[PDB]
Parts: sequence; C-alpha cells; structure tokens
Amino acid sequence: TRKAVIGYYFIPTNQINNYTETDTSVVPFPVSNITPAKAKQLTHINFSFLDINSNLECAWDPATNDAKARDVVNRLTALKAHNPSLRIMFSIGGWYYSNDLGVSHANYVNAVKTPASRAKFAQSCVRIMKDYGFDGVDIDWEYPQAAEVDGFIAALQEIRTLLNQQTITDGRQALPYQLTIAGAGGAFFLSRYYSKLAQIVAPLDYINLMTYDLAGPWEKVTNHQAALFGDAAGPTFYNALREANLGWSWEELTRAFPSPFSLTVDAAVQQHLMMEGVPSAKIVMGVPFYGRAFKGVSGGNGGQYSSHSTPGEDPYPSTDYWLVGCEECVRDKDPRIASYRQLEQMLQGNYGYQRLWNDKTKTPYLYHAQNGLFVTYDDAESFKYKAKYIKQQQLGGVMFWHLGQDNRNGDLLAALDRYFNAADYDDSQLDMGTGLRYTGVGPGNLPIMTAPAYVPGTTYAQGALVSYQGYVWQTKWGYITSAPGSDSAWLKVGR
Amino acid sequence: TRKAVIGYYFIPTNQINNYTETDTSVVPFPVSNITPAKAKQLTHINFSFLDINSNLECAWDPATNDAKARDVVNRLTALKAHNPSLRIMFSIGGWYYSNDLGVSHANYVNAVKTPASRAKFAQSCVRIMKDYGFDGVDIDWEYPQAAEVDGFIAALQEIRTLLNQQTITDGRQALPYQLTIAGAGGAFFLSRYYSKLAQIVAPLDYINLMTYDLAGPWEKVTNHQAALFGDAAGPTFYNALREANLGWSWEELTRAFPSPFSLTVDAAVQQHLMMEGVPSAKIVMGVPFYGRAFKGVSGGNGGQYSSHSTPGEDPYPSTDYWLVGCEECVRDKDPRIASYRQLEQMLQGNYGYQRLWNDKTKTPYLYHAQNGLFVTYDDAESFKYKAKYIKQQQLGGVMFWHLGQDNRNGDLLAALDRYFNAADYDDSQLDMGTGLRYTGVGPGNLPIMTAPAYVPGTTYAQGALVSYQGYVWQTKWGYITSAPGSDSAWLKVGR
Ligand SMILES: Cc1cccn2c(=O)c3cc(C(=O)NCc4cccnc4)c(N)nc3nc12
Ligand SMILES: Cc1cccn2c(=O)c3cc(C(=O)NCc4cccnc4)c(N)nc3nc12
Ligand SMILES: Cc1cccn2c(=O)c3cc(C(=O)NCc4cccnc4)c(N)nc3nc12
Repeated sequence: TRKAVIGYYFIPTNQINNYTETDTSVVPFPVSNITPAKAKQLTHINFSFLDINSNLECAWDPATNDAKARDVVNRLTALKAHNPSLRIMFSIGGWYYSNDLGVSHANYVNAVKTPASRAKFAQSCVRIMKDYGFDGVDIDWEYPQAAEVDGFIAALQEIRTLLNQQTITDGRQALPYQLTIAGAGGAFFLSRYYSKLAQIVAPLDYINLMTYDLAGPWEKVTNHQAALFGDAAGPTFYNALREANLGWSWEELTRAFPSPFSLTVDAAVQQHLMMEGVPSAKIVMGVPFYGRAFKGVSGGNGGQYSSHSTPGEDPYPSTDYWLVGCEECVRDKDPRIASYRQLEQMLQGNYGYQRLWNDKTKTPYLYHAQNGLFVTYDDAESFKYKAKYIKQQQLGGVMFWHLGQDNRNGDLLAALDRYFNAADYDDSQLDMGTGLRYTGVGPGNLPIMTAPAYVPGTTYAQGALVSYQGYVWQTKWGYITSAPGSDSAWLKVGR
Repeated sequence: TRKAVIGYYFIPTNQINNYTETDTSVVPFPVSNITPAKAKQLTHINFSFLDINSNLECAWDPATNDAKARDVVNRLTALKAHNPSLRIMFSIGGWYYSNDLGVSHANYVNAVKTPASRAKFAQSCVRIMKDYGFDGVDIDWEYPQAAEVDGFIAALQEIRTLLNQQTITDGRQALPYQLTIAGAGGAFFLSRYYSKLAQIVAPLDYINLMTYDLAGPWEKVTNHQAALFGDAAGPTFYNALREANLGWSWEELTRAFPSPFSLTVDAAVQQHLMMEGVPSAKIVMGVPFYGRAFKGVSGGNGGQYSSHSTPGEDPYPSTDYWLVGCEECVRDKDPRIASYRQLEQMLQGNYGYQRLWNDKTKTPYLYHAQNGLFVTYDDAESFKYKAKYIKQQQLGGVMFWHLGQDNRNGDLLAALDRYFNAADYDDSQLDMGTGLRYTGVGPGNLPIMTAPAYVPGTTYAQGALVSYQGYVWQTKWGYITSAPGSDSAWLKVGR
C-alpha cells in the first residue's frame, strides 16, 4: 500500500482575510503554488489551524472572514481533481492555541471532560468537516496531560464513531473520512500520555510524530533538530519515559528507557513501537521543511555541539537580524528559523555558508565559519535515509511542516514521492550508517524465544529461561519456587 | 509502654504424643523449663505449629493426641499465673507446612481464595483459640505470593473482626485477643507482598520480622545471619524490592531500593518503615537463639565472607557431623544449626573455637582455625545494639526463635528483658558503630522540607522545588507547565 505523504498547509487568519494569489507580500504561499504534479505527490493536506472555542466546539478563529475561508478551502479541495487519493484534512489546535499556556488550552481540557461535552465537541468536528468540504479531522493538542488523556481517548473514539457514520451516510467507502493526531516526537512531552498510546492510537488512521524541533536555541548546546540516528559526540538527554505512569518494574523500565539517550527520530519511533497495540502502519514520521539557526558558535566541529548565544525568547527579543542572506527572516522578524526554500537560496547565493553532512545523524547542516553560525535542517539527501527507514520499519508514511517552506519547484515533496514510488529510484544499497540506534525493549517488541515449559514445583536458579502462558520468562535471582507472572522474581523477556 | 517480647515455643507432634517433663531425650525442652521468672520476662509465647487442613480450616496435625495436646497447652497457659500480661498465642504455618513446596501449601492458597473460604477459615481460627485456651492467633504463611495477597489480607481482616467481637463477648478488654503474623526479614521473599504492607499490617497488633536466616549454607559465601548493620567487606545482594508491584517511577524505585545492598536487620526494618501507613510500633524485630555453622572456610578474616563446602539442602544429606563439640547436632543429625545453649557449651568446652566480634554488624561469630569452621549467631552482646535499635526506632519489641534454644539460665531472654526494663541498665552511650545503614528513601520516610508554594501558570526550570498538597516536589527536567501530582516531571522529595 501507498505510503502516506502528509503536508501541512498553514495560513494565518490575516492571510485568509486578505487572500490573494498574486501578491507574495500578502500571501507568501497561495494554494495556486500547489500544482497538479504536487497534488499527485501528496496523499493528505493538513489545512491549519482551526481551534476549540469557549463553547467547547470546533471553530475557526472568530476573526475569520467565513467567505474568504471557504474560498481558500475550495481551492484546496479542487486539487482532488488531480489525485483521487488526495484528502484535505483540517487541523484543530497547534502549539499557540493548545499548549498549556496557550490562548485556548482550557477549551481543549474542558471539551473532553464529559460524555455530553465529548459528544458536543465531536459532533462539531464532523459538522465543520462537512460544511467546508474537508475529508477528515486532525487534532494537534500539544499535549493532553495524564489526567486528561482518558477524556481525550473517549473524544477520539466519539469522533471515530461519527466519522464512520458519515462515511456510510455519504457513501464514501472508497475514500472514507479519516482521523489523525499530531503526536509528540520527543520523550519529554510524549511522557504525558505514553502509557495510553494503544488506546490513543486505536481510533486513528495515523499518529503523525512531530519528529523535529529536537534541538533549538532553548538548549545550551547546538544540535540536529531531526537526527535519524544518534551521534555519540552529540549531547544526550534525560529519558523522561522512565517516569511515565506505566506501572512497570525497575528492570522493565531500565531496559525500555536507557538514560541519558540520544533524542532522535529513530528514538521516538521505536518508543512508540515498544508499546503493545501500536501498529507500525499507523506511525507517520514527521520531517521539517525548515531549519533552525544558532549564533555565537565555535568552529572545530562545524558548529555542531557547541555553546551559542542565540536568544530563546518568543517573540525574538531584539532586531539583530544576523542570519546573513535570510531575507525571509526579516519579513517574519526572526533569524532563528528559515524555510528550506530560503536556506537553498543562501547556499547558492555566495554568503559564506558551507553545507556539511553528519553521517551518523544522516542530516545536513550549515556552518558559517566567518560569522560563527550553525543551521540544522533537512533536505532531499536526509530524506533518502528517512524514507528507507519508513520502508524498513513499515511505518505509515511521512508528514511535514509545512508546504509553504519547500522551494518553488517543490523539490522536497517530489523527493519524498520519488523515494516511495518512483521506478527510477533504487535505495537497496543505501547504507544506513552506524549512528546510535534506540535499543529499548518493551512489551510491543519482545522477540520470539524458545524455552522449556514451566514445571510447577521446580526450583529454578538465577537466569533460568522458562516458557509459560505465552511468554518466555527469566529469573532475576535464585531459588525460585513461584510461577512466572505471579511474582517479582520473573522477567518477561520473550514471546 | 512495654516492649513486646515474643518467644516461640516449638514442640513437634511426636514430642506432644509422648509428652513428659522427666526425660530430655524424649522432650528436650518441656514447659517446666519456663520458670516463673522467665514467664515474667515474656509478653507472648507463640505456641507452634498448627496448620490448615485440606478442609481449609485451622487444625492440629492429624497425628496429634488431642488429650496430650490439651495438657501441653494448659501447662503454658498456667504460666499466666505468674504474669497477667502474658499471652499464649498459637502459630498457624511455619516453613515446613506453608512454604511453596511444603506439604500443606495449597490449603493456605485455597483458604483465603473466596469470601466463604475466608469466613470459614477465620471462624476455625477463633474456635481453635477458644477451645484450647489460646490468647491470640499468629499466622506464619511463608509466604503468600502477589496474586494471593488480597485474599490473605481479607482473611486477616476477617480474623480481626471475629477476635475483636470475641474480646467483648469474653470480657477481655484488659487483655484483648491479638492477631500477628511472621513476616519476611529479607527483601527477596518480602517482595512478594511488600506493596501491600499497609493493608497487611492494619489488622495486626504486630508483624514479627524474621530478621534472621539472612545467611546460610545455601549461599556461596559465609556471612552473618542477623547483622544489625552492613559491613562493606561483606557480600551484597540484589534488592528485590525494586521489582515489587509498587507502580512507582524509576527515580522513586531507585532512591528507595539501592542495589546491590547489605542484607541486614536494619535494612528490613527501614524497608518496612519506607512504606506509608506502616507504624513503627507494630514492627517487631526477630532475633535468633541459634547459630548457623559452615565448614570448609578459609582464614584471613575469622571465617567471614569465605567460600565453604557446607551442603545446603534439607534434610542434611549426610551422616558426617563435623561441628565439633556439638552434641545436639548429633542428636538432631545436622551440624549446620546449634542452639545458643549448645554453642555456649562449645565455647566453655575447649574445642578450638575462638569467639570473635564484628563491630560493624554488631554480632559475634565463632572461628575454628584447625577445622575451618564458621558459626554466625547472636548473644547478649549483639542484643544490646539491637535492643537499643528497637528503642531508637520506636519499634514494638522483639521476637525470637526459639525458647528451647536459650541456655538453661535463660540468659538470652533475661538480657532482652534487662535492656528494655531494668531501671539500672543504661545504654545511652552504647556506640552503635559505623556499619552501613540502609539509605533508601520512600513515601513513608520522606524528609521534612520547605519550599515556596506551587503557583499555577508558572513555568519551572529543572531542579526547582515547590510545596503542594503537603509535599515538596522537584522537577526532573526543564520547562514544566504542569502541577505536581499531575505530571511525570515532578518528583516527590519531601515533607
Ligand atoms: C516554548 C516551547 C516549549 C516547549 C515546546 N514548544 C513547542 O513544542 C513549540 C512548537 C511550535 C510549533 O508551532 N511546531 C510546529 C507544529 C506543526 C504542526 C502541528 N503543531 C505544531 C511552536 N511555534 N512553539 C513551540 N514552543 C515550545
Ligand atoms: C532452603 C532455604 C533457602 C533460603 C531460605 N531458607 C529459609 O529462610 C528457611 C527457614 C526455615 C525455618 O524454619 N525458620 C524458622 C521459623 C521461625 C519462625 C517462624 N517460622 C519459621 C527453614 N526450616 N528452612 C529454610 N530454608 C531456606
Ligand atoms: C519544540 C520547541 C519549539 C519552539 C520553541 N521551543 C522552546 O522555546 C523550548 C524551550 C525549552 C526550555 O527549556 N526553555 C527555557 C528553560 C530552560 C531550562 C528550564 N526551564 C526553562 C524547552 N525545554 N523546549 C522547547 N521547545 C521548543
């Protein structure tokens, strides 16, 4: 089956209200930039962002011109003429609306509280989807806390129920309405809901892992924001998952969550595969179409893993626009993020940037030796490794933020489509390198193992292996007379 | 209030059936050896052992002569003439009956399994108590496994209900009927039920910790069977409590259960006090009135921490009686166990034994240089440090196995009674030494702390400390926007 290619289309309310396809100073990325060829290379477009209002219903920004919004959506749905598989999802949430201190966070928490709130919220999602012509619902709550997770589960299940209903009602079995979420791509936020991944993912068609922003100016050491594999020379991080409410023993937590660890794309994926009931076909790897830039960096390792002087405040404090060649930074008033489109133009614009390659992380980076700058980003080369990863691990596909940040020819999107689908591409010899893999073992990736059946009344020594009720168990100490499962003395090590 | 002093009177069935007080070759320790003085030094005698029959009721061994049994028990209860505080408990279980592999083990499993089985078993206990004139019920199931624990507790609760009713029905307000159990004194067995210690001890007057047999010939290195504190030079053990069914986080398991650790009496006591709802005044420290002997030991440290050639299976599987001077070893066909009485005569008898002292563990040991022998045991000296520990830790008192192993003068009993109740004994400057204490910190022994109150809406840095809902909390990583108790980021550290 065809791998998912899920690209966000983000447009702020002011750009909707003043939508034009002929003035890049008003709308930098009009829907017209999404050509038929590009429409054939996507499977989903995540239109974004809608919100949840104080009435606890799915809603557009109250400032939205409803006619201008419908017109933007129509331009997106017209693209389905070029691709019968294409879906225009819409996204509820995002960081600004839905983080703990965001403007609407309480409406997310309160919408999922009761069966009545959940039914009201869920019905509003389907009503919105139908009123505007969307093909599915994407929820980007960043992120439900432990006590909110069950309500969030039930809210998803309720949307699932109404979406399947609407599919039968509209006779859409050939392209059924879908439900997805944006999931945390790093252990710290993932720890909030990790223990309930199985029930979170069960009503989803996909969970799109936000496997980017794994580095940034808020950390004191420069790093790759989306390393596939780990680099022993790079910084390592506390494995927050070892503190999630899993109820596991010490040996179980220790062998699932080595700490410190390399905060990589592969870590986030394996961490999802470690839980029982999380199918790899539903995991979608996120990739960034932008880079993050640091100032004040020391040479030696090309700016990698170096101290830096980049502010972490939002918004950017000063007017020091120090990313040389980033005209787009001036428009947006921030030198710390630059679209791939813009970084490509910096590389070919003779500005003093050197493109380097880390063969552990399998990602590019820019070092500005004169100005002491470092940029972590992704490109068509790094997408080669991530695509082969997606194929090797049988993931559902790829997600990226966002369409507007690709270059004018859509090379990043075309690359992703190519690596999955082109007869003229062959990655069978692509060498995935020797970067650090995430080797945690959990209930969802226990190996098949073979051991004598458990004999009741036997006294087992330490390390003995025994087969019992569908698992292979190992003793942690000696003189074991208890049965496996029933006792602190046995470790489940295989199936 | 008086510390408990709980002595086991153990008499096998055949000594009952042939009971006499005029032939130490039939009955080595008849009840007449408990003089009025020694009765005054006891607060409880645990008559042992009764069982649970296949009808899932408390019962004597079927082979018991019931007339002879009533006479032995009447002799023990007559002792109450000399001590109105004295209680003749009876004990259900013991290792032989109730261990995983013991002859009656399934009866213990089945007795507690259902409401009707527990009601029937609890009634049988109170009927046995009243019919024979006992003052309370002590249950030595060694040991219930995790899945069995809730049923065990309900049964203990059910016994508590009947016993409290029976107290009122019998006018025994001044000496209420009591309920105790013998609990594990070592982490391995303790890990079976550790997580439910609170509800296990709640219906009990006392939990009698079997803080002995912590060394023995089943272990590859000779060691002290009842070290008060640890010796860095001694062996260390896997801390099985970190695998108990606690549901705590990795950090919580780690700071509570250092591993490996020194298997000591202090470890067991602190391990009980680490759990919430386990009051120190219900914790009783077991001590041994016998010693454990090893052969094939090497010099260099008086036989301590040496490899050895002692068989570990039971029964002793040879007729080689190598504990020289040990008369009763021959009588009992086992050179691996000697009563304190026998050990003292060996020390008096010129047999080549040197009495040595470990000032870290605060326990004596014998070294036999000629024959390569090592004996771990306890005496009136080690009992000073332990009695002072009992007072300083505000424990309930002391328990011991068993009365028939004291010397004919009752020196061990008298020593215990002296250290608790003699007006002219002063241990205020008894040096408790620099042996290793158990450092684990858990929910029932958190340090009192202060910290600024948690303020919702605040974003906390890593390592920040706040007070909230009665506790002081620390963030384990940075950018924390959630409240303590609602997030994996907050670690309970205090108050
Ligand atoms: C201050 C801060 C602290 C911790 C995490 N933070 C974020 O994780 C974050 C994320 C975004 C963001 O927009 N990521 C792109 C995206 C794509 C699709 C769906 N949802 C989000 C943002 N602007 N600020 C963010 N600040 C923070
Ligand atoms: C083979 C073995 C391995 C590990 C520990 N082992 C014991 O810890 C133990 C303990 C006893 C025992 O009887 N202790 C006396 C007692 C006092 C009060 C209440 N209940 C029992 C026994 N006979 N064999 C025992 N074998 C073992
Ligand atoms: C994913 C992401 C996207 C955009 C901005 N982002 C942040 O601005 C950020 C900031 C922090 C952070 O730690 N900021 C200050 C601080 C340091 C130490 C203790 N307390 C607060 C963090 N951990 N993740 C962060 N992720 C993001």
